Amino acid sequence: HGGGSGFGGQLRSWNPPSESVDAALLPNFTRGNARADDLVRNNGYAANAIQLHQDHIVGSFFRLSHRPSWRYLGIGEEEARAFSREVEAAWKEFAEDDCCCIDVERKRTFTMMIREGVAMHAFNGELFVQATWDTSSSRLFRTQFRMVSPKRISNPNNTGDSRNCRAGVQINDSGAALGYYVSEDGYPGWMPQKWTWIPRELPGGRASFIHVFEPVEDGQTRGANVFYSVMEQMKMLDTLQNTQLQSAIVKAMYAATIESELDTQSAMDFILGANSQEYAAAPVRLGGAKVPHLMPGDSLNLQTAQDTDNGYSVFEQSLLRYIAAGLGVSYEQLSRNYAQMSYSTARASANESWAYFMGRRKFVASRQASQMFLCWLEEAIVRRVVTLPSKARFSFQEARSAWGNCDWIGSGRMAIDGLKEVQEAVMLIEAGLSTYEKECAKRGDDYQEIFAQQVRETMERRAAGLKPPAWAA
Amino acid sequence: YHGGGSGFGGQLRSWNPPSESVDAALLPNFTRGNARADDLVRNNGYAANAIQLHQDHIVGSFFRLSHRPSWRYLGIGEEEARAFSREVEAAWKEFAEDDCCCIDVERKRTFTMMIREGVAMHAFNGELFVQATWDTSSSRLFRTQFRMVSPKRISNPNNTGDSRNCRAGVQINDSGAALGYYVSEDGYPGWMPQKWTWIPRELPGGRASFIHVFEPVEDGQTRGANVFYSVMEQMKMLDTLQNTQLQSAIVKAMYAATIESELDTQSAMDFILGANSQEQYAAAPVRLGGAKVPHLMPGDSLNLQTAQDTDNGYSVFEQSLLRYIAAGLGVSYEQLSRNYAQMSYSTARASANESWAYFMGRRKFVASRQASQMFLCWLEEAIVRRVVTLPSKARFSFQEARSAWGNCDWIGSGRMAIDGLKEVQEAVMLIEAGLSTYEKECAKRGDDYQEIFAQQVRETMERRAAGLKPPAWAA
Amino acid sequence: HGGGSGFGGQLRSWNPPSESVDAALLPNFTRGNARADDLVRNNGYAANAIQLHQDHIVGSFFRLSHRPSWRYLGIGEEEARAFSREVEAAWKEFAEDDCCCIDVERKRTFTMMIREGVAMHAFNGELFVQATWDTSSSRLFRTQFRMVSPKRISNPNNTGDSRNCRAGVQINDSGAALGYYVSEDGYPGWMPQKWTWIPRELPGGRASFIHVFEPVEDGQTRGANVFYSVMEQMKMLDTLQNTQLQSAIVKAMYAATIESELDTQSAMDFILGANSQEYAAAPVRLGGAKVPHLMPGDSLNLQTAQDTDNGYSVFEQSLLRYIAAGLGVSYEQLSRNYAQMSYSTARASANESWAYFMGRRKFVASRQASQMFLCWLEEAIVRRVVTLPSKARFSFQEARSAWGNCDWIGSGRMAIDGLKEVQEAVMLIEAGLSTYEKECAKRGDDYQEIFAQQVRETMERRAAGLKPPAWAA
Amino acid sequence: RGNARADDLVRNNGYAANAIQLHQDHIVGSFFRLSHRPSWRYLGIGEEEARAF
Amino acid sequence: APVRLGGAKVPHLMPGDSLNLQTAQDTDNGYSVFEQSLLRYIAAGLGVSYEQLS
Amino acid sequence: QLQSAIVKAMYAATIESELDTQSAMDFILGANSQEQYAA
Repeated sequence: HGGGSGFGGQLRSWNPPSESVDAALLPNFTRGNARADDLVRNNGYAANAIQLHQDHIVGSFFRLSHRPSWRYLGIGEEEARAFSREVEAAWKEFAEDDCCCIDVERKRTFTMMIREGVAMHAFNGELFVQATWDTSSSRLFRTQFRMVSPKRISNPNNTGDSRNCRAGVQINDSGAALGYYVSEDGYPGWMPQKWTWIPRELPGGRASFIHVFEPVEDGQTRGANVFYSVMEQMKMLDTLQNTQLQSAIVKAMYAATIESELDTQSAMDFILGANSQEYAAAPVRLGGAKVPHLMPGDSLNLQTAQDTDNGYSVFEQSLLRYIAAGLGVSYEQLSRNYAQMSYSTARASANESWAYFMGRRKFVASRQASQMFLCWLEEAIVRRVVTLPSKARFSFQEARSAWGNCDWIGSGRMAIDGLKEVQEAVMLIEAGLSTYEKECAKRGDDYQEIFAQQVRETMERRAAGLKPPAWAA
Repeated sequence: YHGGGSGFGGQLRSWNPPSESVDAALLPNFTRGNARADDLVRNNGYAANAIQLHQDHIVGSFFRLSHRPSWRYLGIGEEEARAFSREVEAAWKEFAEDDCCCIDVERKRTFTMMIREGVAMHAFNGELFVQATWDTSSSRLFRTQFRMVSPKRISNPNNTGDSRNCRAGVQINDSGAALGYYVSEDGYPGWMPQKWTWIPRELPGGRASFIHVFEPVEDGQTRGANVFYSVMEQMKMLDTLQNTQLQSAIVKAMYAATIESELDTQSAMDFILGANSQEQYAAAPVRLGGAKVPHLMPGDSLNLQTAQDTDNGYSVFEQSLLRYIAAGLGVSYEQLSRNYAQMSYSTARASANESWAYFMGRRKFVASRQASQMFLCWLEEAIVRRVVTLPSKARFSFQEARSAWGNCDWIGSGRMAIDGLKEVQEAVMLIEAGLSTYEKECAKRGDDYQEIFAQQVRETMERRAAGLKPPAWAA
Repeated sequence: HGGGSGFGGQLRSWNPPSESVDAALLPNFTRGNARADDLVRNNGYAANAIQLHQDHIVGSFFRLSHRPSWRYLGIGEEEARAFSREVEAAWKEFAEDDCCCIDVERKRTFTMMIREGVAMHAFNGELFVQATWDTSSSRLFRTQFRMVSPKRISNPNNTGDSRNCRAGVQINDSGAALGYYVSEDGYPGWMPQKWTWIPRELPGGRASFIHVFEPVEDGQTRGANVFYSVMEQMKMLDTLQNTQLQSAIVKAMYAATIESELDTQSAMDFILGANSQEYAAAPVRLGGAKVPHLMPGDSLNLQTAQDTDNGYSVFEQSLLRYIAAGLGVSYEQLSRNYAQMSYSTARASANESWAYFMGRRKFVASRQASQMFLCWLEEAIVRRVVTLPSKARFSFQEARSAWGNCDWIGSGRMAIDGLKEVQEAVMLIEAGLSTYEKECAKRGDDYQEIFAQQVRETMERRAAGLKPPAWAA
Repeated sequence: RGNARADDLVRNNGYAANAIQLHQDHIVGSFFRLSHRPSWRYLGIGEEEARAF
Repeated sequence: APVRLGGAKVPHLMPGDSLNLQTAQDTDNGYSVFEQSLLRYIAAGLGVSYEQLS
Repeated sequence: QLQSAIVKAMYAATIESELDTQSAMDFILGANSQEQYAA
């Protein structure tokens, strides 16, 4: 019933023309992305939200744990874990290279690559990273990952969209992507722009161009930035903030008035002190109380003005509540307002935001990181850097997902209190419901080097002969 | 009774709802309702947030699978049962979360986010369609693939009328059970006309080519309805209140003052405000210095209006409307509104408890059903390919015992802690008092017990090898 | 004294007739059901109430526990236990069949059967389940169930109600039902409908039709939806909500008024900025303060509007309190406001609502489920899929209830605190005041398979050799 | 007429219907179990026989 | 004449006409406190506790 | 009481012009642009 006409007419003329999400996105995709860029780069709340996304979804570090499927290939866990630690060491050496040689621009590190990718997916709808093979043999690995902004992927020569060519994305009959038309920069605008078609998949099976996003319904080719639901409200809120600030300026910049048929200069001289005795009308020295002697006919009135904020703070309250609902981050995080909050309420809000951020990490950062991991692993294996066991039933290409199966550990949820958190972890270990690996992962560490470091610490302490720690015999 | 007829002194005399079946009250403008719901979710913070928590709570980040075949019904020794179960679980784990992204034809989704998409689709349109396709290419070990189909693609071919057994592009028998569907090819851009294709619901071999999942309310309903239907108009008018009140605050805070001179504008601003000194209409900008007391003569006056409060009860009215909206959507009010203030511990527990109960119901009846459907579809291809060794002495083959063989359950992200220490204390008391098993506790935390036991054994072995310390599971 | 006229006349003209509730219900039965459908489909509170009914009466699952009357039939305990175990296994296999072919519509499962029936009885007054024997023998059981809406049960050809034929229900002299006049699908309305007479009881003793509703007094044939005492109030609350929303819209929309004798175009040109240099009148750019120079005879009256919720929220509060009293659910559950809340108070309110929910589950969900179970069990017996003991004193037909005596376990009472409840249950079952069966049932589980699972878990742990759990020797 | 007014109130008033609802749900609740305790001492019958009966 | 309740309505009363919404008056202007005192007196007379009676 | 509220917050605003209803509502509220009483 509610979809037809509404109560008493009401929404008699609200008829959205039901369409596929591509039909609603592509015609204004560039304008929406530009508006999102403007909002993120010129609004405090948007910048704070993007910063929160980067620092919570990923955080300071993005550690890797490689878990190849030994049981699928029947390979013994001993050699499997040996190979796993070998590739872990090699990837650790490659990832944190201070030369920033993992990217062609030589301006970022792998963790910063992940953070930039997730931020780009958030405030633009998706991300694109291409893999290149430089000819410099001085490096062990010749694979470089170069990110490209979604603005740089569009229809060549601004050609109109077709069935198989939408937004410069080559799509087959089934809807899968095959190639992308990417343009170089246009700065400065004097030089013309050209386009290059990059196949999504290189013929040998090694991915060359990885495009990451999540859809809302079938046939979608480009994602939608999260700001779409709240961009209008955010811009109007910014306008309200600026206008209210200017109005307070004005109402506070007219303190009093003097009415007199006398000359203005004489009026200032005989009322507001003045210094005409010695362009700008008259400066007035700031001194004592200076009671004047206004004459029958003239008067001096002190403007009482108006309260600078007549509830506009509550309007911010509601508006950033709506916006925080829009981006899914907790309101108190977005607005940095933590008033009238108890322990349970803050814990609940943090819980919801943490759940959302883990969802984003699994479905944005984890996928991109895994893609680059497989791309690097292909080169590492083919370059004889790491040797696969001879027992391997399947070659690397056939079981590429199984061979390079891995997970990623970001910055853990560091607690509101911690002592309760640490007590929970301790008694969880005592009860046996959880293992050490999950505890370290939740705290953001990996248990294997934790055990190695504890062994080092105990042997060092025994050598120095002070006291065995709480792990002995 | 007395309320049925006319009401209290006339009252609702004109309110005579036209009682028909659900289809007759939904099919006429079903497309318009779906369009309105889609527009609401696309361009409204609250609706997008609501579907966001739907996805994030109904299934969470992961959707683990456990396969519990009914060996007693199959009359098969439990040892072969668990062996085959772990084999199929390993195969399915490899196939599902593979980075090849060849589970889906579009090569852009994974299994868990496919379930998320299905849950959201069933949320803001009341339905979900998954087409299972047998790929011809032999390059892949598993030729099965799943493509999500939007309900907008499901409609009566050529936009004709609806017969007794042909409703909204769905073919039904006399009993009302669906036999097939009419899926329209996507029509972007709006130039080339669409064409329709018949997809039989079940393959002749019993395979489920098409899977339609929705929560019907009363029999004969071939098409579900979105949850938003109860509160669409209220959401839209709340949005209009947002925009209108915001513009009103804009304009009321705009005009700070008014000057009431009978002179020309230029001289008026020069003598009352300032400006002028032009280099060489837009009037004249005024430098924002300080103080700036003007002088007046009779006939002139400078009036600066006080405007009005920007939140003259707006926040609390919005609170009530959002309360009603959340009641309609079935999620807790604070979750939708991000309004956790003034709330004690017990009340927070109660509200979260209600919302979580609703979410688990939704997951059991929506996500689990679709996931089990695709799992059975994949298991058919897996077993017919002899990649998994069926037990030798099975009383029934796979075809006739499809549900029995593929009896499975799904574990999403668990109810994540509100207190931290208290729920783990609860679990400890349970498994020491013998009122529960490790399976239930691990599931409540989104884990399975078997691999946890394996990992604990591995950690014990590793610590013993390193000679560090035996953990709290020894001998 | 109270019933005659009242103080000072007062109710001098309130003389409701005295008749059987059938005489007060049947004449407007269809209109009442129509109003109930309207409210449940368009009012958010009604939908929330129905959802609460669904997920609290039954919840997410409906487990079976078949306890036959072994002592009454004089059967051995062990044989009866084994028979119960096998029929339970068979029924559990049949109920959650992923074929969805438990019902003819192939659209829902047994838990969905119960949910749909409970909701239908809630917002329509009753529920009808039509049992059917299928001809195709491809499956073990040939029994399916349509869930016929009460809207489809009516007098054939809309004939007037007789003594023995009311609302399409055939009633004997004693008042017991004998058959029902079901109607086919009426969509679309072009094709005329026809009515089929279904006997309530099949000659052999199989329940062809199941009509479930709790009566209110003698001779009732159709139930009454719970909205009857409340629906007018809910509809008018909806109207108040919409009207207040529109009024707030209007009051906020008109911000200022321009008062001048000028030409109106020049009026906005000289006052509200305007863009006359470029009929939608004239748009106004949004910028700074924009102080104007209204001439003598002009004004820029800023409307102060009015508070948008001048007590509407508390009036709401009262109305939803009345409504929640009407449908028996807790006010906080229905209205989703949980403020000024204490632990004991929340416990009390949830306690009352839970008592109501267990009552409704026993008298609606449990009855329909039991009839379902007996209908399936008759076919199960006659198909020899389960064998009756030879000791059986009575045939299945004579002792149908005794053989099929069973109870059902819905979603457990999941508590506000739980930990206190957990300690309570622990010291119950160590104090001997209860038993594991009732505790696990209250938590929503069954004790037999939980014991089997604990045995399996300890066997697995012993095999892996980590540690014996807290159930050994 | 008094009874008719009572039914009118109980059928078309939220508070009255609610009150009847709690009457039913609290006075009797969900179940009404029986416990038969025959007066064996007055009957002069064996306690074991009384319990068996 | 019946009037449909169909949302906000703005009329155009000509000069000489006026529609005025009568503000009415509080429905419990201290009546609850008078009840407080009165049933306190009643409970005192009856011998039962006030909170039980009222 | 409820019914009172229905009409207490349903008239909202009034116009005190001396033109015809059509012209007054056009110049003070909006409307017009009719495709072809009900005001």
